[PDB]
Parts: sequence; structure tokens; C-alpha cells
Amino acid sequence: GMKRLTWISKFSRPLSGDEIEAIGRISSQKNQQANVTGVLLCLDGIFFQILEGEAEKIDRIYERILADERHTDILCLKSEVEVQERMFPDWSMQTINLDENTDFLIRPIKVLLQTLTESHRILEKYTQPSIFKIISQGTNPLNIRPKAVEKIVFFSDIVSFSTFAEKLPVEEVVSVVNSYFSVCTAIITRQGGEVTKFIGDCVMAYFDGDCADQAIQASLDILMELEILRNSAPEGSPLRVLYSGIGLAKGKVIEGNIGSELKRDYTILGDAVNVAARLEALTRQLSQALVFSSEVKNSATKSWNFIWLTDSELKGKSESIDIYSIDNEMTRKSSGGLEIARNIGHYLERV
Amino acid sequence: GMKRLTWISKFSRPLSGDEIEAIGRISSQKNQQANVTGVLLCLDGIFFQILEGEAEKIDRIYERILADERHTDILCLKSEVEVQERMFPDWSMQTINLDENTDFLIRPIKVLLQTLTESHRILEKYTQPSIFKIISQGTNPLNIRPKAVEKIVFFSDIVSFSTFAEKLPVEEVVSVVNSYFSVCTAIITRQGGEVTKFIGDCVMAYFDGDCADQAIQASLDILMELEILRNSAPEGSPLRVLYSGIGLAKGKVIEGNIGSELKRDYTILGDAVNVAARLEALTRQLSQALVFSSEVKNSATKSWNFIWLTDSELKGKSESIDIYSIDNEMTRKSSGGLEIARNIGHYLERV
Ligand SMILES: Cc1cc2nc3c(=O)[nH]c(=O)nc-3n(C[C@H](O)[C@H](O)[C@H](O)COP(=O)(O)O)c2cc1C
Ligand SMILES: Cc1cc2nc3c(=O)[nH]c(=O)nc-3n(C[C@H](O)[C@H](O)[C@H](O)COP(=O)(O)O)c2cc1C
Ligand SMILES: [Ca+2]
Ligand SMILES: [Ca+2]
Ligand SMILES: [Ca+2]
Ligand SMILES: [Ca+2]
Repeated sequence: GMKRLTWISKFSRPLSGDEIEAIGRISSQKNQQANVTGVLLCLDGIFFQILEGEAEKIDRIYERILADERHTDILCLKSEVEVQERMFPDWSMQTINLDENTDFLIRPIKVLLQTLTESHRILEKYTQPSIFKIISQGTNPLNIRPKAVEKIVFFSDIVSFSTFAEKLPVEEVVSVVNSYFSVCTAIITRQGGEVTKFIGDCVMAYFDGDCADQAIQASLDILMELEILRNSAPEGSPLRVLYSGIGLAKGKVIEGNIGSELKRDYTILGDAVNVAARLEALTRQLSQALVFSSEVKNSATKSWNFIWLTDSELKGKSESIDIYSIDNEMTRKSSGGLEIARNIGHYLERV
Repeated sequence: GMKRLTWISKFSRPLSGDEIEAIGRISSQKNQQANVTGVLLCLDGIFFQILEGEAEKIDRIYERILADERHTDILCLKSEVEVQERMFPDWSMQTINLDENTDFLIRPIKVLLQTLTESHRILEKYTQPSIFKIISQGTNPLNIRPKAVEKIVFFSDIVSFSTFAEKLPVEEVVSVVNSYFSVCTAIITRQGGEVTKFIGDCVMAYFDGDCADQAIQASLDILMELEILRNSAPEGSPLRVLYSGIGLAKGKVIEGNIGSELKRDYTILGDAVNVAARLEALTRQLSQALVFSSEVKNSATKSWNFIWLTDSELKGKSESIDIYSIDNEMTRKSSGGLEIARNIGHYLERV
């Protein structure tokens, strides 16, 4: 079984023609020893490479490439497994510096390559990070076979978000929600989860069905980071009254090629909207920044400081489920809902 | 003011080398008369072109190109306004057939171009169709200045979607939801709206703030198409018990560069989740497939057969708003909610 990788990256810093040449030289020497072939091109501070060989050797080489200080933002665009024929059998690593190339026909191709790479970067930011996950594992997302998988589903929202929109300039509202989305997404990702979408002011994320500990850790880490954010913001910053509620439940989600050819999606949680709205209501009603179902609680392996809060319905069936939180100094909180909303409005009014 | 367009398309059918040559010839002759310059490349059934000239002439030429039978799926990747210098001053239209090119350095570039175009096609399906809208109007989406704009917001969902997941194989569930998403998205788009996201089984869409008539027409068209779908499906098809509820409200949405660098979005409706859940609950409680607020009703200019149904809250404030629907043969419907859910389960159980 032969493997072929295509990837693109950005120069981590400015790189001379002689430095690019040196990259291609050691790459060629190492790949020759590995029986690996391919091509490396650069244009306007972007590297493109196709790399092909026995899968074991490719991954070790690829692991090395990801650690090179000379580039960053490495993106695997295609991974072919069980490759049958080499594209570049005579090139251990052929290097093509397009910046130095002045050939008649290659000039318009460089403009096209540039524009297409830039367009591609724009699209990267607007798609689920899981889509690139599927690609690096050798699968076209549009060919995923449908499957049902149990997940821990994460929902956070901003407390009385409507007050921000009523009290602040639109640019400042966006600043606040960007700070919120950035905190949530960074922490969820480092705990091994995936943000699947933003729904208004609400972040939706998945954790593997048996990673409750990571979903709880992520939730507490977010609450702690938001407390630090509120306390460390400048005087009069709107960030001082940025609060979140977080709910966790278990759901069976559907993975597959989902949607309308116009618009596609990789996953659906049926009735996500109702689960999110119900968790939102529980954080408000309970004055508790973190709530989660018994199914989440019993999936956890660590000895969290669990506290039982109440019964509720999360799915819409006539099933009363126990709602828990974590009892820690942070989550101890006497009045939420209307109390916090009034405070937010008073503060933001005088900003 | 000079304009420059970069676009890609797919051959609508197989095209010979001599036919591609003829395209480039008339393009060159017409552009010479228009004082327009550029380059056209083709590779493996894809056209790429850069076109540059006075904006008026470019658009007329571009309008012609969109109507050519010889290609389809035309996608503008970049539109530069107030261009200062031509890229290709000596080329009215230079044609470069990469399929016929066998040059040493161009072979790896063709592989890269191919892979990058394919990757780009995958990403196209997973991003808001509005993102490409912003690009063709000459703006990088990641540079949008934040703005607040009033919209008609559309929310539809599948009635007792959870029964499908409980009664059917996962592949058939996906079939059903794909049929649903395809109907909704096609009709919303032809009525001038934009689907912004799928949230579980729920479609979220915007119409311009004063296009209530189009949002109502789209809603009725979807209900009519689903009725036709249920009636025309084969015996035992799960599509026979595919029902939708639809809610419309007015909201102020925020447009801008929104999200977490990891994940970006072009728009947020604050508390979208709560508005959607409330409309979902109203369609259930009222046994009415279409509900909408008085703000939507009074925004309509046509003389719809409006019927007043009840008061509700949609936003969470202590504001009681009148809920309306359209009284027509279709929407006349005696029992929903638990009635329909039981029917769906019985039917799907015996499929
Ligand atoms: C853009 C780029 C492409 C590279 N391609 C390869 C490659 O194809 N093969 C390789 O062995 N190293 C490649 N490298 C360099 C590795 O990161 C690493 O420096 C090199 O393999 C030396 O490792 P070694 O001394 O353990 O053999 C590349 C580096 C950069 C910046
Ligand atoms: C891939 C492709 C690129 C084209 N590019 C141009 C072009 O740059 N300029 C142009 O006038 N026509 C171009 N055309 C053709 C137009 O669609 C149209 O056939 C042509 O302009 C003749 O119009 P006319 O007789 O009114 O001048 C292109 C067609 C295709 C399929
Ligand atoms: Ca909220
Ligand atoms: Ca109980
Ligand atoms: Ca539903
Ligand atoms: Ca009333």
C-alpha cells in the first residue's frame, strides 16, 4: 500500500531563494533514503507539496514536516491510500520556485494559483474544522457513509445577549461575541471536542460519547476563562458583563453527506434547537452556569464534585431526567436570570 | 475605474481541442473590440479565466459568458474594482489548453491545480452560498464591516423527527432529511432568500426585511411541495410522513466577520435558538404548519388570507405579540402535535 499526500503551508517568516533551495536539497536526500518521491513548489510565501511512498515512511516524514520552524498553517488537501502508481517516480523531491520563474505560460498560471489559494484560505475559515479532519484520513467528505454515533453535545450561550445589541454599537457587539466564540472554541478544541456550529449567540460542539470528563473540563475551563476575562478587562469594557451558560447532554448524532447540494453539512443532531433551548432555560432557572444530564454524569470517569439540582426534560419525550452540575467555588452563584440581565443592562447603559 | 474578474467553471459536455481553440478565438476577437484583456485556461474539463477591462464592458461580456451552453457551474472567485494596471495588457484573450501541454515544469503544476480545484469544490458545498455572493461584489468576506440589518427570519423543522431516527435505518433517515433540506433550500432560494444554516432538523433562512411577501410565498410553496412529495412517494416510502412546521419572525441580524479564526460566520441572529424553539412550539400547539408574527404580517404588501391565531412570546421579553397564519385549504388542519407524532410512528413502524 502506497500513500500520497498533497499539502499547502505558509512561510513562517521570509525565506530566501537559497534557503528554499536548501529545503528542497535535504528533502531530496531524505526522501531518496526513504524511497519517497514528490514535488515542492513555492509562490509568494506559500509552499505546496505532493509526497508519495510507503505509508509508514510518509507519516514519519510528514510528522517531521509539521514541526519545521520555517513554515506554519500546514493543511493536507488530499491523502490517497492504496496508491497504485507514483506521479513523480524520478523525483525524490523536485523543487520549483515559482517566484523565480519567468516563463511565458507560467506567469498567468501563477496568478491563477495565487487567486485560487487565497480563495481557498477564505473558505477554510467558514467550514467545520472536522471537514479537513475527514480529508486527512483519506476520505472525501461527500462520500461519507451515513452512521449514527453517540456524542456528548455541548451548548453554551451568552446571558442576555439582547442587552448588548440594544446598548452598544454594532462593532462593539461583534467584538464581544468574537471574544466569546474565541474562548469557547479554543478550549473545546484543546479538550478534544469539535465546534460544529454557531447558532446565534450559542456555540454547539461535540465530544466523543465517552469523553464526558473532557466535556466537563472544557466547560469549567471556559467558565474560569470568562471570569478571568471579566476581571481583567479595562474599566468600562463591555467584556466585564460577558457571562455564559453551558449545558451538556448526550445525543445520537448522524454523520454523513447531509443537506441540499446547495448547502451541505457533515452532521445533524435532530432537535438540536430544542435541547439547546431547554438547557438555556435550565441555566437561567437554576442560576447555575453549568448543567448536564445524568447520562453525561454517569459517563464521567473522574470523581467530579457533582451536585444534583432538579429534574427536567431535554428531548421532548415524557422522560424526567436528573439534572446535575459541579459544586465548586466558581459555580456557587445565588441569582441569575433576571438578576444578571438587569445588572448587564445597568452596566452597559453607562459604558 | 477598471474591473478584473477571475472565475472557474465546468465543461457542460465534452469539448474538443479544436472547440476550445474556437472559444478562445471568438473571445479574443470580442475582447479586442471591447478593449478587454485576459487569459483562459482549461484542464480536465474545468475552465479558468481572468478578465479585465472597463467595468461596464466586463459585466456585459460576463453576462454573455454565464449563458454559454458549453459550460456550467460558473463561480467568480475574485472581483477587483478600481483596478489600476492590467495583468495581461497584450492578450485580448490568451488561451492555454493545459490538457495538451506536456512541458516538464507544468506537469506537476497541473496535478496541483487539479487537486486544489477539487478541494475547492468540496469546500464550496459546505459554506453559506452568501459567502460567494459577497465575493462577486468585490469584497473579501473577512473584511466586512459589522452592520445591523433587519431581516425576515425563517425557521422550518421536521415534525417528530426523532421517530424517523428510532424507526428507520440511518441511511433512510439521511435520505428523508436530504429530501427535506433540498425542497426547503430550492424554494427559499428561488424566492430570493438565503439559507444560513441547518440546526439539527431545522432550516434557518433570511429574507430582506421588507420581503415578507416572498417569505410567505416560500413558506406556502414548501408546504405545497411537501404535500405533493408525501402523496407522490412510493407505497411504504418514509417520505409519506414527512411534515414540516414553519415559523417566520422579524429580527435584527448582525452581518460581519464573526467567530473564532478557527471558525468564522458571516451573520448572527442573537437568541436564534430561542426564537426557533418558540416557533416550533407554536406550530405544534396550534396544529398549524405556518405561523408568523404581526411584524411579518404588517410587512407584507399583498392581500394574503391572514388569520389571527393567538398571542405568544417570541424573543423572551415580556411582550405579547399576535401570531398569524394564512387560512387556505392547505393550512386547514385539525390535529397536529401528538396526533401527527403517533401517526408517524405507526406508519414508520410498518414500513
Ligand atoms: C516546505 C517544506 C517541505 C519539506 N519536505 C520534506 C520532505 O519531503 N522530506 C523530508 O525528509 N523533509 C522535508 N522537509 C524538512 C523536514 O521538516 C526536516 O527538516 C528534514 O526532514 C530533516 O530531518 P532529519 O535530519 O531527521 O532527516 C520539508 C521542510 C519544509 C519547510
Ligand atoms: C469558457 C468560456 C470563456 C469565454 N470568454 C469570453 C470572453 O472572454 N469574451 C467574450 O466576448 N466571450 C467569451 N465567451 C463566449 C461568450 O459566451 C459568447 O459566446 C461570445 O461572446 C459571442 O457573443 P457575441 O456574438 O454577441 O459577440 C466565453 C465562452 C466560454 C465557454
Ligand atoms: Ca442566549
Ligand atoms: Ca429524578
Ligand atoms: Ca423538530
Ligand atoms: Ca394580542
